[PDB]
Amino acid sequence: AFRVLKPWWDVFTDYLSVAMLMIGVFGCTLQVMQDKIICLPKRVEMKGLKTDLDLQQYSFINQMCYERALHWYAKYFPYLVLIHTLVFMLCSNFWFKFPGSSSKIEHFISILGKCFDSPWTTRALSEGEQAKALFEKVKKFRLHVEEGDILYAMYVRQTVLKVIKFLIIIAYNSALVSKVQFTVDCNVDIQDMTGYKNFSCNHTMAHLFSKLSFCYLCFVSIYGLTCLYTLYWLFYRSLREYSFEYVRQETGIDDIPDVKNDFAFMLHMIDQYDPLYSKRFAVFLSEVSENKLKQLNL
Amino acid sequence: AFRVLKPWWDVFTDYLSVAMLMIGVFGCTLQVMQDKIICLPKRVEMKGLKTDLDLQQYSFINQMCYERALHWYAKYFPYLVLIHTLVFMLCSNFWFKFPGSSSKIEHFISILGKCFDSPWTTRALDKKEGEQAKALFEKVKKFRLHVEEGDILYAMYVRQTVLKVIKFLIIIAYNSALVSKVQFTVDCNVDIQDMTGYKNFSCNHTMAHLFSKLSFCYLCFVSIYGLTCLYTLYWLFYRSLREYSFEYVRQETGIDDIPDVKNDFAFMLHMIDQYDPLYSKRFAVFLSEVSENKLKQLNL
Amino acid sequence: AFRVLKPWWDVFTDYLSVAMLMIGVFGCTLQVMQDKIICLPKRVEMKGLKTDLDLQQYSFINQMCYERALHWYAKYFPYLVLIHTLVFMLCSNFWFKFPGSSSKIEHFISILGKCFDSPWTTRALSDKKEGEQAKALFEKVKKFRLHVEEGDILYAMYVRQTVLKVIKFLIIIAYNSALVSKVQFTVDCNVDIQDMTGYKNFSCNHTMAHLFSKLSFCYLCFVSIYGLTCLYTLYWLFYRSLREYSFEYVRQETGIDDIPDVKNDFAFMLHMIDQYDPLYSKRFAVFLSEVSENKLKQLNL
Amino acid sequence: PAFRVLKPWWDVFTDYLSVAMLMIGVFGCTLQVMQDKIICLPKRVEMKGLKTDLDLQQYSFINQMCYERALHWYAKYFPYLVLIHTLVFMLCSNFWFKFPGSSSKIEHFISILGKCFDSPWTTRALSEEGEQAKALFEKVKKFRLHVEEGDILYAMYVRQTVLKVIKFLIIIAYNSALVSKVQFTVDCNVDIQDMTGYKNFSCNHTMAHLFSKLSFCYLCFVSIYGLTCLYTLYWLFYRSLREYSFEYVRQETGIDDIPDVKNDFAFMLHMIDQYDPLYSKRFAVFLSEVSENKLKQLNL
Amino acid sequence: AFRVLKPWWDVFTDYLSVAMLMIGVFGCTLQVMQDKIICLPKRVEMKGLKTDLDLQQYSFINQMCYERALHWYAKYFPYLVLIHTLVFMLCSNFWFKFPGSSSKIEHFISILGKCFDSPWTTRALSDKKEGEQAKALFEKVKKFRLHVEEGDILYAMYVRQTVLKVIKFLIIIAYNSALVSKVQFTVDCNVDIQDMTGYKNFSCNHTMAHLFSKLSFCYLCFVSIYGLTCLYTLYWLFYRSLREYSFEYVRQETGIDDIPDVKNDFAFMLHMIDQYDPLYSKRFAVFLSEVSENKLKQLNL
Amino acid sequence: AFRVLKPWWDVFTDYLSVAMLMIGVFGCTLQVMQDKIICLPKRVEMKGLKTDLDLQQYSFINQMCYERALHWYAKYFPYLVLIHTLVFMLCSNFWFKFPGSSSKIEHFISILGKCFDSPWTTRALSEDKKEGEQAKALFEKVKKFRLHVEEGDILYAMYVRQTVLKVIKFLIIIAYNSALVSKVQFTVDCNVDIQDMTGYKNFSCNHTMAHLFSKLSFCYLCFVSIYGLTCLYTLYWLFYRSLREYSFEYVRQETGIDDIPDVKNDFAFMLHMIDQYDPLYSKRFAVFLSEVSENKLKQLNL
Repeated sequence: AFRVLKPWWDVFTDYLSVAMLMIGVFGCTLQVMQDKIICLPKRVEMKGLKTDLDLQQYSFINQMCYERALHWYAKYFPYLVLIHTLVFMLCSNFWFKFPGSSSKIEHFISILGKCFDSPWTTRALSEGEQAKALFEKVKKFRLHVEEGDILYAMYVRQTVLKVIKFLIIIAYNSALVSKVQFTVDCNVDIQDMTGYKNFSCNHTMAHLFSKLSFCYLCFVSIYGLTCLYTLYWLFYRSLREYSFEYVRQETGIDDIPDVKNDFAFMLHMIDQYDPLYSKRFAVFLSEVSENKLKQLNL
Repeated sequence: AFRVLKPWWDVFTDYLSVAMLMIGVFGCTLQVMQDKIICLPKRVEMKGLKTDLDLQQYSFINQMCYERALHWYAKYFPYLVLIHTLVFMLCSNFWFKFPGSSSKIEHFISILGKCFDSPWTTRALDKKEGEQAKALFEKVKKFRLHVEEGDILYAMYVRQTVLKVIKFLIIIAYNSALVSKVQFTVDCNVDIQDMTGYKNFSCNHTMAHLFSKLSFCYLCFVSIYGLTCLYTLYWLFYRSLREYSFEYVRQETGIDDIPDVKNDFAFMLHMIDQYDPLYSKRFAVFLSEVSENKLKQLNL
Repeated sequence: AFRVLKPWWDVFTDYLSVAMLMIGVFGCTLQVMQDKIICLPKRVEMKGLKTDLDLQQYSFINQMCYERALHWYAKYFPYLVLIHTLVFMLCSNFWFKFPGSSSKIEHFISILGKCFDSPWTTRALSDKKEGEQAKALFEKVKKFRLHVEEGDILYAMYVRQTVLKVIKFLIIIAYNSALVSKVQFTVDCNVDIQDMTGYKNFSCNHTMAHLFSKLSFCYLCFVSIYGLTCLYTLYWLFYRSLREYSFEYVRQETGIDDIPDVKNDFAFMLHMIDQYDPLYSKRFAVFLSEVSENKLKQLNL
Repeated sequence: PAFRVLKPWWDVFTDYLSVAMLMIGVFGCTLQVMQDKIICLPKRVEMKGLKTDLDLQQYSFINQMCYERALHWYAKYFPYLVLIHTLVFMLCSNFWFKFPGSSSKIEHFISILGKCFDSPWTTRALSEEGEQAKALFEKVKKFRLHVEEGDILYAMYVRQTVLKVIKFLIIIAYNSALVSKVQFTVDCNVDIQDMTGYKNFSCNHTMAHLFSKLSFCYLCFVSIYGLTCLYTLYWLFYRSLREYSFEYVRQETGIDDIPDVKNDFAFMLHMIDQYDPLYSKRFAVFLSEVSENKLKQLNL
Repeated sequence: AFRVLKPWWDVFTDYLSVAMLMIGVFGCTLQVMQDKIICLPKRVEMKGLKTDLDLQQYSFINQMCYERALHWYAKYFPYLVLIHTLVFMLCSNFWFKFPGSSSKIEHFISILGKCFDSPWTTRALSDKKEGEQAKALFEKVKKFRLHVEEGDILYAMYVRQTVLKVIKFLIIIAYNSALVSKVQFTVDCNVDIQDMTGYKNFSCNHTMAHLFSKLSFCYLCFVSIYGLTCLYTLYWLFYRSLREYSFEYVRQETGIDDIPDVKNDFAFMLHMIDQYDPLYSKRFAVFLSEVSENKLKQLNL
Repeated sequence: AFRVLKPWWDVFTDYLSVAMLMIGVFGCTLQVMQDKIICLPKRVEMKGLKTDLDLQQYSFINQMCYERALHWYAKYFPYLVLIHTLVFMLCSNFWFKFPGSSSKIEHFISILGKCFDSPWTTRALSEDKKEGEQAKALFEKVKKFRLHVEEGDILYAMYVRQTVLKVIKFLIIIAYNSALVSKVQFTVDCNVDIQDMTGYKNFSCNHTMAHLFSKLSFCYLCFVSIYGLTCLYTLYWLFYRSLREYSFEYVRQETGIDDIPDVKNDFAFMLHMIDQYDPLYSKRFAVFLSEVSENKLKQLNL
């Protein structure tokens, strides 16, 4: 369960996150494969040129120039992708779970389920003890939940954190992508034990990392666009008070009150999945149905 | 139960997509498990030639000519086929998982599945059956009232099919365009003279002859896929889908008072009647108030 | 499940297909695992010859001759087997997953399964629910017979698929027997790479020659058996009017001499289900007599 | 499953032997392509070493040539024959479950026996309803009309063991005949002189002394299998299978009115009594008219 | 189910056999990885010595001396251990399978269990449902007393299997003591390959010569312990007269001097079972006297 | 099931045994993976020395010195660790699976579990026919068990035997492990007589995985040391409380029923073991041991 509070901008984000994870794991796999750098000593019929270097001196040169000339971005790109995917997924999961605010969600889901299976909605639009108990417990839930600010402000905090993390990711990926290069000009001072001073190196997974970087940049661009749209949606209509106006006109009940804060936010969240549970809640919220039920009882 | 709303074209295209995925992954896995390019210098009884090159200079030349001589298509073909296969998969399944387009579909399928085991159909042409049938009538009436004005369950289908058609066209375009560039032996002209001593090289691409065959197979499969998509698009345009005609049904049933439904209900009725051209008649039975009149007359 | 509507051949050939697939993949296990063609230059007590070649020139020569000398059949043998096995598996399954050709299958299977367990079957030859149960199954039989007794849509596809399978069997035998003799162990390689290696003519050995030849012979045997089974089926479909069925012997045995003789698609499916168990036909024909309707209405009232 | 009751001791013994043969064959195949098969050196028809002056690929060429030009076909393709024959034994031992003729009758028989296996009427009548007992009876009477008409479910079990026995005989024949050709040191005389420089070679087959012991173990296993097959063939012949005699039941029961059946049902009774000797006694009680008449009289 | 019938030595020998299997498989899995032989030619400031041999002549020498210089015991140590361990496993739990050997044990276990908790035993030692239960107990007691008296089918097999285990012990310890000194580190390989390598005498080192040695000792030790247990079993099967049972102490303790002596298979089974628990014997003996039947008949009325 | 009958000192050792097993397998795998001894010849601007040895000469030298230069501890430490851990596990899991002394265990567990939660227990300690009948049956089961168990001494000798065996094993382990721990060193000197085969007589060798073993060795000792202490404590517990006899003193005073007897022998030892887990199961059992309870149930039957 728990999928009812999932607007269209919450499964798309999960798909984007899993795609980013796939990109990162592919990058790490390619990192572990291949021989990485390859360096040769620069000198500054067509017979070959004899460098006269042992088999271990090549390994020494390659290892020294792999951590002396390559830019720090070209060596730790998949790791950064993995870290950012991890933090995005954790931020997505942290809001809902919050070990200490989940019960308010499970009990609310149970309330929605019970109000969904009630067949009295049809009669109201135009076993009594069970309904009375349901009304009493719904009143208890209202009085218990309608007070605090714990389901709106922290959602905004999550979204703002996501947007700022995005802005930073775009910021430093845009600049540090022209430094992923194929051929580099390693220049070290190992002259008394190798014999050569200037070496030219050829990083292998350069173009592939450039393509992966472009793909990752586009995927984030879409993710940040989604999060920015959500934040703007939360900050141009002020979804803190819910006005039950159309329900009153299209239902006939004239005693429909308006709820405020967290319950209003949860109603706002629900309507994206199906704009019909508010119908059941409005029908169940009237005090005249219980009056008629007890009048019939007597 | 979603397979009912899946005509033959949308199982044939699904099998085509699966085959595309398998060929693409085969190519991708074969690419790595191979020695790739191999280059040698050019000298522009028999006795061998002494090049006097080290063991690392060979690797240097190989991995330099790999990215300085080979065409971009010959290197990233499995990746392209994987990407396009993934788009094709998440281009036809998107019309189901979009929020706001799922509740109507599940309600429709529930009503259709339920409106099959009703004795009234047999009797048309005991307390439980009457109340259950009345509940079915009320549910159908309210659902019809629901899906009558907001007609977003059909434009998405045409849009996605058009997207598939245009993607197919471009796929064919630049696969036929750049399929003759996958050659076996190539010439590499890189300027590394003070490092290795040779300026001109001749290279062989190990997987050049296999990639051509896989490209041809992919071209054939995508051509068949595009032909199916064009047929579906044509079927979606040769007569209005936002209306239905219970012409012969009313004539052969003698209940000629049922109105002709339109918009989303009509379109899904067109889609479903292809799978089984009988269910529509069942719906007719549970769209006439005359059945309710018979029920009330029998009760009263 | 969907196993009753399958004669012996349709459960025999199936095994062959999977067997074929195994051979296919088996080849693919080695075609990329074992070391491929090995080539040496040719110069046309005992002391060896110094060719004076590096270790990369050897790889160059090997993978150039591998594609400039070997026949196109010796390299792609497993892939053709895999493709043909897959397409046979597809053709044999173009029977249950084609909208417009599966509704009748499921209807008939469900009706047969529910009718075989009906008590009226054993009561005919010597309650409350059974009344309307038998009634409803009777209208279901009536509507089914009025439904699937006009067009042979589902009998015109079995013939099509079997004919295509026979044609493909012929093609496979033809071209596979044509080129089975070109898989050779030792070959000659005449490529003009002298400015880069110094040697013009090479002699090569293809590592997987005998193994491919033996696998090819096994594949030919399997395909021949497959084609013989398909030929038997084709002969089975044309030696009488398969589109008509007569309820004569059942009437003689039982005594209810009023069940009509069906034709077309339902007759075809009844023949198929008869090729598996000669008991279903009678158990269903007993629900086709007007006298049975009279007995049912007398019992109910 | 529900078909596990048709397994005498020898059938399960043969299954265990066959899985053991498969294990040996897969072990042999695993060792086949994991080592270097052959090692060949040229022959030259103070102590110092002698230099061949051969490259590192001419050794591979020589090894690969002499491996398929000097080794007997038995030493190379040994494990595959073991796998083929184990697979064929597995197939032959089960070619009477999948045939439609035998598949239907076995299922019907097991269903009838299972239905009779949970009938409290038998326990009540022996130790100390209606339609279920009555209906089960009518099935039995017609059951011994469909089954006792020909040799279908019994002819297979006698026509397959003969094939198994003959296949065992031929296996022993050409496996003992060609076990002395697995040599360790062999000679190779190939005419490759203008390419390598040496004409005569001496070769060692690394996996020679192990294939001999594997062959001996395989011969022992197949010999035990063949002894089992001969035992079951003799058991199928020393006394008639087409007839079953209800002899001891008459003395141990006293209800001397049960007739004796023949043919496929007789063979099935033979096998089931070879199984746990408790199904026959339970099933025989549904053949006496006395119990049915008593039940009818009591009910009416 | 049948574990209650297993005395201590059965589980002890089972654990020992499992340990033998463990060490054998450990030896085999160490051999598969690192087992090899290193051979060098012999020449019967400081500088190194040049042998002037390629990388293939070393492999030739190694794999020739590996089978012309190593004793067959060192080559295959763990395979024999595995074979013998499997033989011991099959020898154990052998008499449980060849005969029926399922009813004769399970029924006895069930009767002993339901005789253990019979309230009549407690009533005597200090409705109709109890009467019929006791009658059933007595009648099946007599039924098995008469039925099983046919020979020795659950007794001779035990002696046969113990004897076979003892003989396996004797032979195994014999030839493992005989050959344990044939495993060495350094060996001399005198093979005649002179025109192909140039060297006639070689000295070779075996990798796991000091390992297979130590393991062997451990293995031997385990076997030794095994044998002792088996010997004890033979002492138990040879000293006590298991073919007859004598109900002596019950007569003096209870005073009801009418219980007859049981013999043969039931005597042996009681001798075996009383080891697990010396209380089931008296519970079984209670239901063997005619006075108990007389009391049962009197109470039934 | 087998949880209540396990004091804390029998679960601390359970954790320690698995810790030792994992350390041993870690050592074994790190041994099988990495390279063994590496040896070089000795010569008993700078320029390198050319030994002039082939690639198989070096393998021969390494393989011979690995066995002619290394002390047997540095060679086979981890298998000793594994053997001793397995022996400890066998010792600790002995009396649960020894025929002739295991049936009593589940009999006692079942009886105690049955009488732990019964309405009659609550009713009797406060001051239907089915409940009375089941209580009566449980009374007979307890009465027969008392005579079934309260006569032998087999479940007490085995416990002390296994504990003393574990203690002596711990002593031996610490003894020789401490003795042979300074012989696991890094650089060793190899002196083999091969002059006609390789050309060099004296070699110097380095054992690759030496220091690591030493580290592991110390860890092992610590665990064993702790293990020993635990065993010692248990060995002290058995020999100072007089575990043979059990007194129902506290139960009588806090319940008032002055007819519960003092049990001895095997049953007393089992009660001593169980009350070390939670000291109220004894009360629930003692409820089902009073003739007063039998008389009360007999009266309530009427």
